[PDB]
Amino acid sequence: NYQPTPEDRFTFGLWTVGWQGRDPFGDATRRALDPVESVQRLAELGAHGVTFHDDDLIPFGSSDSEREEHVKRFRQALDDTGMKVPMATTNLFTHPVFKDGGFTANDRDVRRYALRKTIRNIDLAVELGAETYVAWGGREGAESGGAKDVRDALDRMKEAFDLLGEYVTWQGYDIRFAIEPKPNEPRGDILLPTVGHALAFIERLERPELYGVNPEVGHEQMAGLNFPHGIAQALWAGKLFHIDLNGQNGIKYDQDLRFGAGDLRAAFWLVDLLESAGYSGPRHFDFKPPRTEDFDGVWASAAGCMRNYLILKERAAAFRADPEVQEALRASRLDELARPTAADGLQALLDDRSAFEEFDVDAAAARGMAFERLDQLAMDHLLGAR
Amino acid sequence: NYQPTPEDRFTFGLWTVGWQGRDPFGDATRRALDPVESVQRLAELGAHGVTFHDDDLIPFGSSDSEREEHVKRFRQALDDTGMKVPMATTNLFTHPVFKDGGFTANDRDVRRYALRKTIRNIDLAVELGAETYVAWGGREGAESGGAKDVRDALDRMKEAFDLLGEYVTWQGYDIRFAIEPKPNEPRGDILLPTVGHALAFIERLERPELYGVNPEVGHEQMAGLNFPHGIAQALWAGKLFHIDLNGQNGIKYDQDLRFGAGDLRAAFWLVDLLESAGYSGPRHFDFKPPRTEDFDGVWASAAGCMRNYLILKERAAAFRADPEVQEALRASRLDELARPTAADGLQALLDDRSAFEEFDVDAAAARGMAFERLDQLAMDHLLGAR
Amino acid sequence: NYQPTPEDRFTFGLWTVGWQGRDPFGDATRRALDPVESVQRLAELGAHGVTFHDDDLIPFGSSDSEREEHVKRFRQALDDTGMKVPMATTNLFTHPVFKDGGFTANDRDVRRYALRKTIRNIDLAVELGAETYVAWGGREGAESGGAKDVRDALDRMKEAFDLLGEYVTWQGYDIRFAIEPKPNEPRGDILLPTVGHALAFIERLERPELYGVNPEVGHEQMAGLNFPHGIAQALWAGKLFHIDLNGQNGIKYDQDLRFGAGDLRAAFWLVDLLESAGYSGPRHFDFKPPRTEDFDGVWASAAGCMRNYLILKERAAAFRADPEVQEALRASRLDELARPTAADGLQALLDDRSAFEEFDVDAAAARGMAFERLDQLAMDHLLGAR
Amino acid sequence: NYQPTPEDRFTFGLWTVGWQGRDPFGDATRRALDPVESVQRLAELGAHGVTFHDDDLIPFGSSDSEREEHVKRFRQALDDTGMKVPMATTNLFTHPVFKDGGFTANDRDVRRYALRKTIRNIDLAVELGAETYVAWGGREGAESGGAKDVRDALDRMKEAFDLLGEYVTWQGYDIRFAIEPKPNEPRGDILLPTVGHALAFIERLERPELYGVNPEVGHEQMAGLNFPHGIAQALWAGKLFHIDLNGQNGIKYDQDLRFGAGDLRAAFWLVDLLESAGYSGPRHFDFKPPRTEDFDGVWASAAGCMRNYLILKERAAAFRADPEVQEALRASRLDELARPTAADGLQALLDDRSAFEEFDVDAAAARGMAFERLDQLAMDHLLGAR
Ligand SMILES: [Mn+2]
Ligand SMILES: [Mn+2]
Ligand SMILES: [Mn+2]
Ligand SMILES: [Mn+2]
Ligand SMILES: [Mn+2]
Ligand SMILES: [Mn+2]
Ligand SMILES: [Mn+2]
Ligand SMILES: [Mn+2]
Repeated sequence: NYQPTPEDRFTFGLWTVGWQGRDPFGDATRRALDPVESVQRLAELGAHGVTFHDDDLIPFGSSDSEREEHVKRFRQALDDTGMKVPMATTNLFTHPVFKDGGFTANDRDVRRYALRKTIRNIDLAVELGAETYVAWGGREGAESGGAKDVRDALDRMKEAFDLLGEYVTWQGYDIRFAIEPKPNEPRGDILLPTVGHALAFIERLERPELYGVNPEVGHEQMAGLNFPHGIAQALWAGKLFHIDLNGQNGIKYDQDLRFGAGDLRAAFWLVDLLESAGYSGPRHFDFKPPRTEDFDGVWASAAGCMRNYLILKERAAAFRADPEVQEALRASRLDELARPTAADGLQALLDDRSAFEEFDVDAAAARGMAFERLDQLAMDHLLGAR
Repeated sequence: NYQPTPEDRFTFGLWTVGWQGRDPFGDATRRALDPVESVQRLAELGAHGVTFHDDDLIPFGSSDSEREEHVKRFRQALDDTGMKVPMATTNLFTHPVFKDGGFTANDRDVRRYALRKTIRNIDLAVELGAETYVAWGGREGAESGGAKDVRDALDRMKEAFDLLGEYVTWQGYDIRFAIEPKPNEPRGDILLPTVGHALAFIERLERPELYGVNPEVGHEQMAGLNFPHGIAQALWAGKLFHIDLNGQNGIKYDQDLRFGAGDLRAAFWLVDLLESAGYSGPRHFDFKPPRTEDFDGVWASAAGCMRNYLILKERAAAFRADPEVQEALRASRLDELARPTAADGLQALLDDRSAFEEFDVDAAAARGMAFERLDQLAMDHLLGAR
Repeated sequence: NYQPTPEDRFTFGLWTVGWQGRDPFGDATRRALDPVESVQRLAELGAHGVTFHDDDLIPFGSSDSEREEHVKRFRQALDDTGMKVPMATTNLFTHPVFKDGGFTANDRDVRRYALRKTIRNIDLAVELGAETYVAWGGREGAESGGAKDVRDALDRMKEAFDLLGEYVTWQGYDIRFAIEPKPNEPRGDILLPTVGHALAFIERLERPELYGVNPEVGHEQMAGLNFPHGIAQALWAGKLFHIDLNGQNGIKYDQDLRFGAGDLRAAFWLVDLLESAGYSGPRHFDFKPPRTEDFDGVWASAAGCMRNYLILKERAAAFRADPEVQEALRASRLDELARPTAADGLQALLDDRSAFEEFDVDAAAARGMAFERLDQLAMDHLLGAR
Repeated sequence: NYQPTPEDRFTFGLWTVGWQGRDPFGDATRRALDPVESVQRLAELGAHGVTFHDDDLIPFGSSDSEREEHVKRFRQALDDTGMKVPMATTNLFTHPVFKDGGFTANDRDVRRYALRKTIRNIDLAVELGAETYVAWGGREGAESGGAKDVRDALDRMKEAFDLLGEYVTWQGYDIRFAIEPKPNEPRGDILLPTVGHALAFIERLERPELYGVNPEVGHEQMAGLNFPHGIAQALWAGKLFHIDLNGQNGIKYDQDLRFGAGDLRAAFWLVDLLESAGYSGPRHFDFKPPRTEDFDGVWASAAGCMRNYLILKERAAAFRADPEVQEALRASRLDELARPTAADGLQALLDDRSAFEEFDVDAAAARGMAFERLDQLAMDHLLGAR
């Protein structure tokens, strides 16, 4: 039995199991979910928490009076279930006003509005106890080369994130930003298309310590990149503030399959890296139950996300704890990889004849890496076949 | 006539027109070129310069006595032709000893050797007057998840680049490093797979000011990314120390077509961005004349790289100088994009009712971006159809 | 001036210039277009004709009384403008009932309904003078392996197309079917994903002569395939009954850019092949004016489709008519490619010693193909740079 | 223990466990294997058979005297081990003479030589008891549009295959052809890029019954296609004469990982389809032990191919035999998919009011497909987690 508990820190976005099934070629196949029904259903399945866009919780252009009701109802369901809200985000993509972006709209008045909408939701996020605010610049980019000067757009992107960091430090809020990269869709190309682009951009912000990345499995796999490798770079930089778990079958539209579906082997190595690095953040699922399913299928899909995480975890632990795997890791010299190349300095390296002149290149070349035996042990553990 | 001159700063790698045509399924279709013949042939076509891997100039495991001869012969041809050497690089991929990498080989003795080989070639690079040293970590990565701990590998990557920066500052050399990203091939995944990953990594080096990126058109297009957008981010960060120009038909093996072939529209926007940013570095071609061609085809292919750059340049200039394009850029509000969102500060933004409360979202939403008319003007200029 | 006349046979679907701009992450940015208005506007721009899905013309769940009002209004606009209707299609993707397909829905009663919906629209198509009925099995496929037995689905696919061919021969209708391949979106994988799969399936139908393909530029490029190559195979097989022209930037979601946008080179070679094969069918545009645009941008986008076709046509003709190109085609032995390999028969081939034992493989190997000089001439012509 | 017996019909080409590790950017990492040794080692691991290119067995430009020495030694090893040779193929890609193709070389004398080379090896294939001759047109295609008229090339392709079918029927040989599709590499685009294109082409051959497809996992996945779907279409058409099993991580260069590696889910559904269709052909592995490995890694990699097939086979059987899965297949109406849509005929369909006018579209639309519960059961079985 791989039932999830409140300590496993599994979370879901109101727009994940609430997805109505509208796609580029098809109408809604499910009615809208009450955020309160989702909180209750997720608690029953063993979720720890939910996340939201402003617009998922508060219908766009709500009065301040209605706004309160929606929040108080949500608050009640959280108090009843003990469900947490670790992360919130702004919808800067749905409303037609954002057709050219939020923070990097060519229209300056739209950029100003985008910021006012985000700040309003940061206040709410903090009242609900969220420690991470996500920015997904889903409309930040172009279909055509002349439509967007990317250097001016990155200036506007920087200006926006710095203004938000300023707001957060002036209010003394205890909340950090996580930028969520995506290479394309709904735009022909999106700015900060990958984990790398987003990490590089953060290093140019007034207050870089307030910002990290929220990488999504599917987003990196849409550019054909190794999601585990990107996560490893985000950890190496100390910038993995959040994660979005889902499935994707390689390079095509953003599928948002339940976690474990799509690239199962990458899902294995992902969980192996998160567990072995001791990532303490929430295990957030940003997935869409396919539009073929009714509400029973929606909850089965959500339950599968958590099950597949727990099954993969157990197999990754078994893999790492197996003495035959540890011997195989030494045979492949993963231990030598973890050792400094030249802790003796550069002078000692320049003087060491074993490092160049008297290096036996042919003897080193002939040493097998034994990576195939190691990978078959990983396969045997993943499949439970030893 | 779009003949190239010595001021256009066109350069070529000895391994570009020297490619013998060996591919994964096929033997060499051309004999090896004498580096001296390539220098002479490139000068005739109007090239400004050549670049080299250590191994292109000095056959692997040459005596110091032979090493000199090869260098003196090369030096003579450069002096005769007045051809420059603006960039040099190390071959850390061909020899079987590098089958698991150079700087991030699991084997510590291979990492030490990789560094000694690179340092030796930095000395030569400086003697030949190169101001940029390129690292292409072509063997840095894995085919399988357990073979490479990416965090340990990035530590070894950092250690290597810091040791090289230390060497360069201790010798008082006037040379900068450019890291060349690639997503895959010859490895299943390569570390620092994109411009973004490489920019982020540089920000963690002891001496970040000594390092930039050498992005390649084909490399970013192999991950399905917008090469112009990546170049714009590299410029915004002040990190475009070099560039590799070639062609690629989307997501597949590294084709290295002559510049202008593959994604012609991206080539147009690339030249438009390089020219309008006033990039002053060399226009370096890293391409492979297809293996179908003899030496006449090789030199036609090289000449085409330079021709296509000059033709694209002229069309991009005409595009930017055309009053109808300038009016179309204002209609699409590219000028508003270049204006600060809130130079009035955050307090003024929080107080401005036109930025939220009294913002007419529906009136802003209804404004067409007029991006299609702008893009058809760009198309008309590229095609010379106005 | 690259003006479009009636002889150009340019066509557009109601759903193209009428796309409201709803995508998976955003609401409509434009109000709906009255089909009559679209007919009148497309006539103004120099279109020869329009195409429609049943549901574009007749709102889903219309009374027969309303049905006739919409058809009579449409009929009037066609009469007034002299616009033709060469092609019609069924919407078997939008309504939630089709979430698992039309012809290959797991639910037998949905398959039966899909057929009754299609047959009703075939009657209308013929009344309006259409000679081609298009089937786009957009919902035929799966997100998961257990959901769809592909052999059973192809039996149901075959059954459906044979029943439709039976109906058409019973009514003596003067109308042929064109199957429109697509690899994915909105399904994870779609059945008959390419031109090849659709051609192969047709050869197993009761009446193969009634069926061809309707290939779409963007659809083949979403699988990273060469659209000109696929079109050449469809022509070689005498199966190119229709074509859908648009733009796509490699492997990602279905973009539906205006023709000429995306892969400009492939657009050049496409027009070169259609013109030189004398394809006599309509030049149909299935594109979406991006959601950034208002109605002026919509009509500019449509006008650009036709403009870009006529520019490419002129440059391809100049290419083929240039004596230097014809000499270059002989140098690359395109004329030898057009000659039978062994019109002397198998026995003469087996007996010919110049064909094996007396074949100088090294002398043949050394012959350059001169493909690069030929391709630079094609580039010079496309760009108008000779 | 998932041991491989002779009944498993596991096969491997000489070129698989004998790949020396040369790639576009690196030298050989392993010495050549004597074909005899490979036969002896593959028998030890529980292989049933081997396959070969002419050039793997007989070095190019061998005397007839040497030719017989290599064949007699090979023959002896087969006799000693009882290893079968079910399949043979021609090398029409390695030698520089094939730089523009074999059967569709622009040079007519190269096409003639290609045929004479193939026919010579068909004689050998039959002497060694092969029932399948594979054609991989690896050099059939282009890097540029002007280099190859695809209609002329398909005429030459047809001519070649018809001449070979004529030879085979004249000799009364008991041998069928399997065409092996590949989308690209080593050519920019290859002719017959997918299973669909190859099936469609076969239907235009003089003797279609002599020809089927040899689909490769990695080849279809390089175009981002569903390999199980393509295999199902090949079975539906009765054209699956052979199969090549390996691994591939989505859209990039041809990786040739061991079977099970790359897309593990697709490997599961593939084995599920081969087993449940009762495919009786050999399970042939066309893979490359990565160049990181020595000979122990080579044999581990080969053993892993067979192990991973037998694990998947066991999990697919358990999946299909599980009563909860059979109930879930009925809940998802896979049984309704297997029923004729209208065995009552077109007239009864046209007359049935439950099929249109009396069809409750909203009631049909509301029915969940329960595909997610079915897919989680498939996942649980694959992982051995029930
Ligand atoms: Mn997503
Ligand atoms: Mn997300
Ligand atoms: Mn390259
Ligand atoms: Mn390069
Ligand atoms: Mn489309
Ligand atoms: Mn279409
Ligand atoms: Mn292969
Ligand atoms: Mn193969």
